[PDB]
This record gives sequence, structure tokens and C-alpha cells, in this order.
Amino acid sequence: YQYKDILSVFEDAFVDNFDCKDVQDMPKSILSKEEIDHIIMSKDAVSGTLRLFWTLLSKQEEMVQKFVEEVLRINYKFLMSPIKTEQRQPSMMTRMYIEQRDRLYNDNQVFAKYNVSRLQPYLKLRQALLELRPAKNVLIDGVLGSGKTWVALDVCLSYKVQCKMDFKIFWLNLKNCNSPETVLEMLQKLLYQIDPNWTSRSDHSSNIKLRIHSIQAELRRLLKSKPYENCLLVLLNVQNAKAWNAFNLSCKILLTTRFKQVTDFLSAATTTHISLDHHSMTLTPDEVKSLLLKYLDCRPQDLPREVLTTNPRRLSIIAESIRAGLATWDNWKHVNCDKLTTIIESSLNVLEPAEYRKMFDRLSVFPPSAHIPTILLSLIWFDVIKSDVMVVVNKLHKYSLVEKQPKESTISIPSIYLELKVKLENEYALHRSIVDHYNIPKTFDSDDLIPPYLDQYFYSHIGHHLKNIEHPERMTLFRMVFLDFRFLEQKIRHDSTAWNASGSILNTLQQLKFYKPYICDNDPKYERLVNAILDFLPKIEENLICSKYTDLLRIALMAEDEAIFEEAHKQVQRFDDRVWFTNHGRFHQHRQIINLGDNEGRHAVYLHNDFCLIALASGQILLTDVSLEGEDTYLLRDESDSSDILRMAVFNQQKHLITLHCNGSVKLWSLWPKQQLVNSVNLKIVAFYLNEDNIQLHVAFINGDVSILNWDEQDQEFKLSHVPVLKTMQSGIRCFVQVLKRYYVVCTSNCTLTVWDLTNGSSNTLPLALDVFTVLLIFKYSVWRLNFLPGLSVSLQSEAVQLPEGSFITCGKRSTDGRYLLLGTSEGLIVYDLKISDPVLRSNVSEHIECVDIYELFDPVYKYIVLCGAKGKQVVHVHTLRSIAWVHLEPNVYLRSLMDMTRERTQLLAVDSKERIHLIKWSTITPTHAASNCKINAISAFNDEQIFVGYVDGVIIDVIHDTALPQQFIEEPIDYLKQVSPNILVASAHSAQKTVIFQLWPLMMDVSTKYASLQEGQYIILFSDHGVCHLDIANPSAFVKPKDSEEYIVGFDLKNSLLFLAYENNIIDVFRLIFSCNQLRYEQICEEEIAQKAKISYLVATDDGTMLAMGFENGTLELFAVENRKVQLIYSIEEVHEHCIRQLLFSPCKLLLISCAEQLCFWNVTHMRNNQTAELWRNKRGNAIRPELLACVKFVGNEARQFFTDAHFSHFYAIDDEGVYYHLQLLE
Repeated sequence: YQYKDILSVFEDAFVDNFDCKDVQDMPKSILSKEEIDHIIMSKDAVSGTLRLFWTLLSKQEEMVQKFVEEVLRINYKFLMSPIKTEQRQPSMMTRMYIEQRDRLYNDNQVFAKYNVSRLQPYLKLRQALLELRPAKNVLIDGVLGSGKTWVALDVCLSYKVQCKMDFKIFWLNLKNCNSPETVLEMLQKLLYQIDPNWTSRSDHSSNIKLRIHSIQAELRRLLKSKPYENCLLVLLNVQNAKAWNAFNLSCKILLTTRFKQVTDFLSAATTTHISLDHHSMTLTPDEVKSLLLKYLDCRPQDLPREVLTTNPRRLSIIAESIRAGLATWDNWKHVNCDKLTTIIESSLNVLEPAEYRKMFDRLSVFPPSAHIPTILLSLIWFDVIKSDVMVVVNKLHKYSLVEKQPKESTISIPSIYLELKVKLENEYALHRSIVDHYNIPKTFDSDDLIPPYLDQYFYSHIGHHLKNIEHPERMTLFRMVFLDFRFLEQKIRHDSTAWNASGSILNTLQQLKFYKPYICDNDPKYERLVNAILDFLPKIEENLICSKYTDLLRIALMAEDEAIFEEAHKQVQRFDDRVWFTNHGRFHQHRQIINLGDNEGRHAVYLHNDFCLIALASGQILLTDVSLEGEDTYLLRDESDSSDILRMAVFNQQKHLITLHCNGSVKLWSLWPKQQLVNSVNLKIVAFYLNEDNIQLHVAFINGDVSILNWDEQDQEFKLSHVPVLKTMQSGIRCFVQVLKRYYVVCTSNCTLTVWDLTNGSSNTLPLALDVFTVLLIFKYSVWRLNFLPGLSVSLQSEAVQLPEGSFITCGKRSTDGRYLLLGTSEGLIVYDLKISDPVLRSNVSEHIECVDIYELFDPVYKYIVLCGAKGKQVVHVHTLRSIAWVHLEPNVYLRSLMDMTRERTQLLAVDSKERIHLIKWSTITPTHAASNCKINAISAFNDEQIFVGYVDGVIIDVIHDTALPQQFIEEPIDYLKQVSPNILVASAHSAQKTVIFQLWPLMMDVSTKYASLQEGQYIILFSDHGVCHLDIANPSAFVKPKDSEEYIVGFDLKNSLLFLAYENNIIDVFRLIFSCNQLRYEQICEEEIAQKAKISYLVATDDGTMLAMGFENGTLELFAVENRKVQLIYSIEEVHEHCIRQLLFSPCKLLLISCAEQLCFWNVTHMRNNQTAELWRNKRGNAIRPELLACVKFVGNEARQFFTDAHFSHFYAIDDEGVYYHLQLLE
């Protein structure tokens, strides 16, 4: 390491000890006399020491090492010992600070190149950073280009700031962020700066605002950690206050701005103000000559006297850049309107004026700050040129105004003048110049997938060119929409560099937004259905962010799925291509939204046994079945009273309901068998509290008197208790609760809190709802927690729970488990955690909520059910919580897996989490034993009339006949159930290693079977973990026990009387089955060992048995053929899947191979062979990159265990682990 970097470390006590006023014997070579006198002339110790430090860092080590050895040696040896050792030891803090400083220097090259330190702004802003608190923020403002970046970077380079920020400072340039979705990109950048870890499965979609809120919450959770507790985050060139609201994180933030409106919005009380426009806060003439001499390197420069010092010289640099070319002379002339950009007009007419003026002015057509291809730049200039394109490009770079990124041969437009003066008269020929622009790709030819198309420009800013054409040409073939454009645009323009992964969704919505302006293409009017699809494309695009930019998939298949009306566009679009398939015309995944007629639900509550009670606007009660499978919906209406419902509570093991209306009446309803008026047991009734230990009711009148009522089971009625009426004398009570069976907490309409001691009756002085679990107070605008502690004076700890701006609370409810609680607001639902006081979740809908309810659930997967009703809507939304996140058929049941396919291929059978068998050709069958809470473990069907099922306790049911087979053989879970012939059945327990064969005897083997087969109607072949066994039906006593092989069988298949077997050590044995009249014999054909390292996961052989293929646990897929008693590798494909291959299947025509894993892949066998039903798959070709990969469909779930095909290989049935269940049909 270098001494200069470590010298900046020892700075504080360096200021305390070193003087620089007592070392004027300083060897003159190290410090020149003029500059050392300048340092000594400084007034205070801190400023002089800082100037000395800067001057020392300016020089090289050939004087730094002399500063070490000499100078201080005469008197400052006491300051040697740390640094005299710190050069060697290099402590961990020193190393971390140096590493961060090097990273910051490498990030900004110009800072290292042409730096200059402004003492006054640097010190002034450093003091604010030192004093700053983890919630406040310091704002620095000034005219555009007043060098706020100078001072910001300079201050952050100081060691004291880094030490106080714990070496955790994150920059963020907030430029071009006036859209609600670029802020999401900036948040992703900040997260990547934090840590490259994010479970992207949280596809919120809907409005992007919800996703930005979710990522804000995630990063807020991630930042409040001890290493990240104090951290500087810097906002650069912030645009509008909206970005600030999207970027306030309760962190040590600081923003630099230039718009005055941001300063107006910013509250100076909570934010310190730093101004660069102050007359004292400006470049001094000494600073003027320092900046001028930074890299001009000339002795006499006094001619630039009275140049724009005000200028942060951001202007000067302009002037200096001219100096590298045009003389200082005529720049004293350039002072005319020096403050205004007329100087920018100069140095351009001074540029060679033959043709370069108009030649450069041609660059106004391009969008600002865009990477311009040089090839297109050739034609945009083809009017004259009269030179070589690269020659004029080189001269353009030479003067000031080209950076010329050569990696992809692209011109870059600078961004300090070309935003201005490019208007002029816009020369002429602008529209025909853009005509040439759209001509160079001749965007009317599209034949197959992606044609020649420039990757960067023509996928990014082509819309700008398309905008400035004739209107008949504007609408006719705008391309864009959806054919192939956005898929390859998303993959190629991917922004995977730092703030995203391979492929994004952003900057295409920002092209489809600002297409919210361009539906003006023909307006809605003509192709108004295209206006509809233009609106819907955002939603479907956010619906499939994941599973699309993770692998080699194309947009077309994932389009051809789904619903709504885009399919009408696909059917027209996709009639000029080969292969292609889906037509997934079925959906059996969950339910939501419950109809409740023309009335609007005021309140909602869930009930046991899957029911819901809705309190309606009309004053009635609607009891409904949530499964949408029952047939009973009851309407409980009070014929005498129609007052609206204000409150209710279900009690008595949810068998009775207590309700309270506006008219001062409280009633009791019986739900599972009589409306009782408890008030009869002119004073109106305001509020109540039901508490259960003895079930008890407390009630408050209008005058404040509180009464106490006891439940009666024998009559199921509320009687008056003998406790005397406490006179609260608090009229206008709005709510009241009992705490610890001793105290009363009362809140009135005037936000007044009172506490009453039931033992003595004394009153203590200290709104929407009050709950006890500490007391939760819910107001319209605020939420309060009141922790209670017992004592002579009751001690209450009040904590505010944060809520979002511009919104108010309507109603709330706490979970039964007391961990989370739900708040309803005009924007939607907020799921809030009590133990962390952070908003965990937000409802997917931006709507005015009028009722909230939560229901704890008993399942390892689903935990809570959420109900919410909307004002002005005739629906009520049902949301389910999974361990917590939104899951987006009863809302508490899901299909697990355990498929079954009939031999004739006419019916498919599935099982759900509630042991119900679903038949799809859709009907539901419930077996009798499901009431015994026995988990469903295996299912097997042969025809539509024989369906058998095995449970976890060794129990066999015939589903259709509801008959149980003899229960005296297997008591363990049944891991396998399948019948091979209409009169035989096999069942096995793997844990007990037991098998039973039923004749539809039964026969018992001490073997565990993973697969069973019948041969010649005589021999039953069983595959075990230890070997293969064969049984004769005619002679069951001749069972052949397996040889005790130490090797487990991992893959196998029996085809064409040839037995393939794979062991864990990557060895295949292939045998030929020879059938004699009295004995089954195995002759060994081959033994061979695989070169692939990974374990074999599945094996499959073709019908003729000539070929085979296996997949491995790492996702590799291998194909071999079997010739000359040898197995030779035919083809290898890697990165097929990231999980182990779950199934492999060969078509009878031998042209196709299906792989079932995290994604379903179709592989072409012919192209597979040539590079060492049939009419449907002939001449089908795949992607150019992977010619053997015909198609691939990604399951929304993590994996799929099994898949089935029909006889014609035209339909494919699949079920992933999440219960979503796919029908994949070939496009006929």
C-alpha cells in the first residue's frame, strides 16, 4: 500500500498536534515557498491542516517519504509512532476506508483527473454531515452546474465522513426519473448496491406503485441492521418532490438539487439547508486560478482575469476545453453574455465552418443522450459528407463534442449543450431525414423469428423516429404492438449490468406508457379492440416477468397461454409459422370475489365450517357459503327494524351473533338451529364489549352509564348481572373495553381517553376502534399502542404506528393469534406486524375499504384468510395468506399432486389437500374414510369403473364402490398403488419393505416395489431398491428372492422384453428376457459405466429398445443408442434444467423426446441423431441457437413430478407442485 492513502487516516489528532506554524524550516523542495506561505496564512488550525493535507496529497511520494523520514523527525516524532507503524500494520479500518476510497475514485475518473477542493463549502457541508441524525437530511442546492458534485464527492472522500458512516455510503444519480416506473429501477439499483439477493417471485403486477412500495418495504427491512444502521445515501440532481417521497427511507440521506420548487417543498425545519448561490459561497479568485491551472499547466494566465468566477467553471471547463485548440484570445471576447449560454454558441462557429456546422447540426434529430450507431450516422449525413465518416467523427471527438465509445462502434452525444440550441430552425429535410432513418431497416419485412436488426438503437428509441412521420404512415405498420419486437427487445436490451438481471420488464412499459399517449394511433376508434389489447399488454407483461427472463424461452408460447382477449391477436398473428402449440383451455385454480347482489357489504366476518356473514347496507344479514360449492345462502332480515348495522360479534363457539345498529338497538341472532332484543332486558345504546372466559357483555348508554350482562346457557339469553351500574358521566362515548378484568378504558368522540378503576370508581384522564392484547387504539389518521404495566399509578407506554401519507383509516381488525393486524384505508388493506411495527403487506387493489376480517387457519401452507369489501362495489374480495405473502374451489384447499391417468386415456384423476378426488374429462368425489383424517397417499385407475386408493395407515378403498379391502396385511403408509391387469393389484410399504398382491391370495412378499409390470399375462415383474424380482401367476410359490446387491437402482425401464437397469454408481446393465414354458431367465447383454459425474435420476428406453436417454441430478440430458451389445453416447445437452430431471418420455414414432422438470422441454430426435403422429412432428424446427430444442413451457411452480400424453401425442396434461394444472394442446 501507498503512504499517501494511509496519511489521510491520521487527520484528527494530526490537527490537534501538528502546527505548520512551527515548521517553517520545512525543506523547500517538498513544498514550494508560495504554496507553503499560502497554507501558513490560513487562520484556524483545521483549515491550515486541511490545506497542508491537500497539498501533500497533490505531490508525489518522492516528497511524501521525505516528509515521513525528515521534517517531523526534528520535533514531531511523537506523531511518527502510529503512522510510522501504520505503514506496515495497515489496520482493518484503514484497509476498509482505503478500499472504499479506491472504489469511489475508480467510479468517477474525472474527479481523480481534474479535482479542485473548495475549502469553505467542503468544511461547511462536512459539519452538517457530522451533525446529521439517522432521520434528518441535509439539502445542498444551487444553479445548474454550480459544482455540487465537486463538493459532494470531495466531502465523501474525507475519512471522518466514512468513519461516521461506517464505510457505508451509496450514491444514486436521480436523473431522468419523472416517471412512476424508473424509480423502481433506481430502487433496484439501490438494492443491488445493498446486496445481490432478491426473491423475485413476488410478482405483484397490478399497479406498479404497489411493487415500488413492496421493494421499499423490503429495503427498509434490510437497512435497519447493525452493519447498515448508519449509512449515507446520496441523491443526485433530484427532479421532483415525487421522487423524494418515493426516496425517503428514514435513513441518513442527503439530496443535491437544482430546481427551486424542490426547495419550496422541502421543510427547512426538518432539513438543514446548504446554498451554493451565496456570495460568500463561491469560487474565490485563488480558486479561479487553481481551477484554470489544474491541467492548463502554464505560468502566466492572468489574462483570464475577471472571467466568470461565479461560474463553477463548469462553464470554465468549457472555456478550457476550447483552450486545448482555440486560443485564450477571443475568450476574453466570449465574455459577452458569459452567464448565459451564448458562450455555448461560440466554439462552434469557431469550429471549421466549411460544412461542419450543418454537419453537426444534423445530430439534433436523435433523442438526447442516446448511443448512435455509426452506420446509421453515415446515412443521416449522406447529403454532403464529402469526406470519410470516421474522419469527421475523429475531428468531432477532437474538438469537444464526441466521446466515441469504440467497443460497439457507437457515437455518444454529450449532455451539457446539445440539450440546448439544437432547436434553431431544425434545419430542413427533418421529415425526410427520419424517412431515411425508418428506411434503413425497411421495417416491412418479417419472415421468421428475429431478422437483422441493430441491437441497441432500433430497440430503444425507434419510437421517437416513428412519431415524426406522416399520420397515414404513423398508423400503418407501427410494428411495435406485439409480434416479435418486445421479446428480443427485452432479452437484448436487458440492463443486466448492475441494477437488474438478464432481462427486465421496465423501459418497455415506459414505452407502452407514453403509449398511453400513443393509442392516438387511429385513436381508440378503428381497432378499438387493439386499444383494449394495448391497455391489457401491461398487465399480462407484468403477469409473466418471472419464468420468462430466466431461460431460453420465447414470448409466443407464454402468450398463447392465459386468458382474456390477447388470444384473439395471437390467432391472427401466429398463422405464418411452423411448430407452435398450447390452447390451454381450462383453469382450476382457487376462487375469489363473492357476489352479494345489488347491495354493498358494510361489514364482513368469516365463520367456521367455511361460511361468511355479510352485514349489508339495507340492514340485512347475508350468510353465504365461501366454497361456491354449496347451495344454501340465507338472508336474515328484521321485519320490524331496518336500521343499518354498525357493529357485531360472533360468540358462543360462533353459534350466536350480537349486533348493534344506529338506532340504539342491540340484538341477538341464532345462526345454527329467534331474534332477541337485549335492550328490553328512551335511552339509546352506543357501544358494547363481549368478553369470554363464562361469557359476559358490557354495554354503554348515551349518558355514560355502563351495564353488565351475563350469558345464560340453559335459556341462551342475556340476563342482568347484580353488579351495580357504574355512572361514568361521560356522554358521547365512542368505545370502551375492559382490561385485566379490573380497569375500564373509555374513548369518546373528542379523542379523550379515560381510565376507570372498577374496585374504587376513580377516574384518570390521559377514534375508530379499541382492542386489547397493551391496548390498540385505531383512529382515522393514526394508530396507537398503549403498553400497560401494573402499579400504584398505572404506567402506559404510548407508541405511534406509522401510516402512509394522503390516506385515512376506516376500520381495522387484529389476528386471533395476535401477531399481525389489518388496517383498512382509502387506498386498500395494510397488513401490519405488531412485534416489528413495520407494514408487512399491502392489498393488491387500490380501493376504499369498508370492512376487514382475518381468519387464522390450520394448515402447514395456508395461514390466514382475508376478507375486504369495497365502497360502491357489489363484490367482496377474499384473499388467502401463505407462509407471509399473497397467493395471487375453497380458498383453504389446493391440489397437491398424486395424479392418475386411465389406460384408455379418457379421464384424469387428481387429489386435493382435503382428500377429495377430482375427475376431469369436472366432478368431485368424496370418499368415506376421509372423515378419519387419514392423508391420501396413492391412487390408481385402469378404466372408468375401477379406481383404488391407499392411505397413510395401510388402508385400501375402492373409490366408486366405497368398499374397503381386507385390513390385516399393511399398517404402514402405502407408497405405491397400481393395478396392472383388470384382476390384479399391487400395493407396497417402503418403510416396512412389504408388498401385497391382491387378486380382484392376497400374496405377501418382504420386498419393496418401485414399479410393477405384467409379461405374457403370466409373469409379474417387480422393481426393488435391491434388485428385480419375477413372480409366476400359476406358481406363486416359485417367487425368486433378489440377490443382496449393495447397489441401489436409480433408473430402469422394460421395453421390447429388454430390461435396462441403472445403479447409483453410473452403471447400466442391459438384459434380454427369454420366456420359457416353465422359467423366466435373464441373459446379460451388456454392462457399461457412464462418464457423466452426476447421479442418474431417470431412465427411459424406446418401444423398440434400440435407444435410451437419461437425465441427471444436475440437469444434464444424455442420449445413447444400443448397437452391437454396446451402449455409445449419441448426444449430450447441458443446462437443460436447474433441477433434477423428473421424467423422460419417448414418442412411438421415435421423432420426439419429452423432458419433465422445472420446465417441459420437447426435443427433436432426428436432429439429435444427425449431429453425433409422425406427420404432426415432421419438418418441425426449433430455435436457431438450440436447433434440437423444439419448444419449452415453464411451469409457474417450482417443479412438476409427472406428466401424461394421449395416444396421438397431441395433448399433454400436467400438474405442478402449486396446484396449477396445464392442458397443452397442439395447434391443429
